[PDB]
Amino acid sequence: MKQYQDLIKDIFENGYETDDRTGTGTIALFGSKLRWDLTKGFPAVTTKKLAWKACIAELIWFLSGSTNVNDLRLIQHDSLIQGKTVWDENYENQAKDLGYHSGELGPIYGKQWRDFGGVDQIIEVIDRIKKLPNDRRQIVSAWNPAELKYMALPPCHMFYQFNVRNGYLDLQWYQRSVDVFLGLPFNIASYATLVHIVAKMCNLIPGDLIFSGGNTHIYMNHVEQCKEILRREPKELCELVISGLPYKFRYLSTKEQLKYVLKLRPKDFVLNNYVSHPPIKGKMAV
Amino acid sequence: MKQYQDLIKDIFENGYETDDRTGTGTIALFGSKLRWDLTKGFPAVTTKKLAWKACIAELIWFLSGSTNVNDLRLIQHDSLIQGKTVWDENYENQAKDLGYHSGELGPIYGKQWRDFGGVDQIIEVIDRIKKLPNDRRQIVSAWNPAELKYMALPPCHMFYQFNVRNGYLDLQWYQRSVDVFLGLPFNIASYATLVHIVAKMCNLIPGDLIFSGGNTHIYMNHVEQCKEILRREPKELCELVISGLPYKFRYLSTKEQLKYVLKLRPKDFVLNNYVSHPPIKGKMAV
Repeated sequence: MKQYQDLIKDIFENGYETDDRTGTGTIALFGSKLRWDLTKGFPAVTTKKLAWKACIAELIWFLSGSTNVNDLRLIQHDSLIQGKTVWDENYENQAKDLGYHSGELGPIYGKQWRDFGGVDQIIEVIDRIKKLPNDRRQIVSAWNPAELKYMALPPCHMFYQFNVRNGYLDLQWYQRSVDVFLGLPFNIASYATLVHIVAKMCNLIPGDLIFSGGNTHIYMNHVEQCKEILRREPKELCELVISGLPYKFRYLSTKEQLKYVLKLRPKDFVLNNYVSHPPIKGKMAV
Repeated sequence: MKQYQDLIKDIFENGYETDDRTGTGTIALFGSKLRWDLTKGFPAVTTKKLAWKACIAELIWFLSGSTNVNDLRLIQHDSLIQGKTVWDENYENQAKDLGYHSGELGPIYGKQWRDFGGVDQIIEVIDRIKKLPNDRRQIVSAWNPAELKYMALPPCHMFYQFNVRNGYLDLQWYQRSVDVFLGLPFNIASYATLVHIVAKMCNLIPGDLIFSGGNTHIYMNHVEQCKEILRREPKELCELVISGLPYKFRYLSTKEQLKYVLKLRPKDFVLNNYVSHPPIKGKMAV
């Protein structure tokens, strides 16, 4: 892949080394977009052994309409209790700070996918693709103005449009704020897998992946370690294979196709002779 | 300005000369973005005497929370009855086809700006800018999944993010489908004027204008007349001045600032020594 290396550099010349909300300093640029051909490989850029298994588990949970953290524990960890997870120290303060207890995050992404005002928008957006493919309204908004008030973290990824080529499916997200250092990697992968799963239901060839950015930012946290991801040429990229889904699958009714989807825990998604790179550390919670 | 001339050409090489919904053929590309510096002039690209007065009147109406067509007639035409308008042959079939009568379009843009689920999102997004400026959540979604069902035309322009520079205001829209031939011009202008009006309330310098595209398309309707807009160098661009707003204005409470805004009919917005070009004809209804 090529275009990720570029963006990072172009945020440098951006100009605005600026103050922000829970201030310190950031160098950041408002207004980015990139495009990926999944045809020419699976774009999920490694380095740091990407905790991808927990990225795969958040996406499935998201697709289940859940909002209780222990459910996510069950998908990742086959255990409702043992095992940290990506929303834990996020529930333990922002969500518990609203009054919630042992489980709820509030009307988070999953619920707005499966229930925005009673519109089950996952199940029915896979029908427009199945049925009016070259339609343009095949969108799933997650920002619910009227329910922002009850959520732990209002969605950073809030919107997306699908486009049908002549045999390819394309997805495009809009993200409000991104941490290119340690965010944008987990997000490239989540919708890359979503255009895979939906292309397997619609039996379309996964096509291109486009990303629209709002406040793309790099934090002022001693950038020399992020810097290191410059100048390299990716050569051997990852194959992109899902398992456990029964042969009848692509003919099954949309509502019956997610039923089976949701039965896959993260072992079922795997990559062939995927580029190694080591894992260093250092993180900050979004 | 420069980047508009480019995009048009780059849709040509796109590949997909394709069938669509109310089919014929189109050449179209999914995934565009452009950026405009209003500092270096008012970007509204002329040619065809842009029926800009009706673009200015739709925006104010939008900002009034209305959804009744005659109200728009009042703003443009100072008359609840005499004078065509941009949503007329749109109400006269799509809206009347739902049952509506003499006036309603259904829960159109204006209502989702002023009332999405009871969130009055114009009035309160101008407070975040006034008050937490370097916040990232200062978004106004118009796509309401749960109320698409009652609208004449579900919004083509559905989303937008504002960003505060250090003294500039920036806006970015996402548009589901665009008719670059005869659409995208009326839209460049509508949010260009919206970053003006909101920069005058927030007393910020209008900054950059960015546009995210979904299905950017040119219709297969004998393109040689659109072609003509290639190869020219814009030189003298339009000054961008609003009138009638009382000197106290920039200190007035947000809710009191729109009150005055809405009192301006389209005569109050005007451009200095703005590039002439003639007006030919030919249109198709979106």
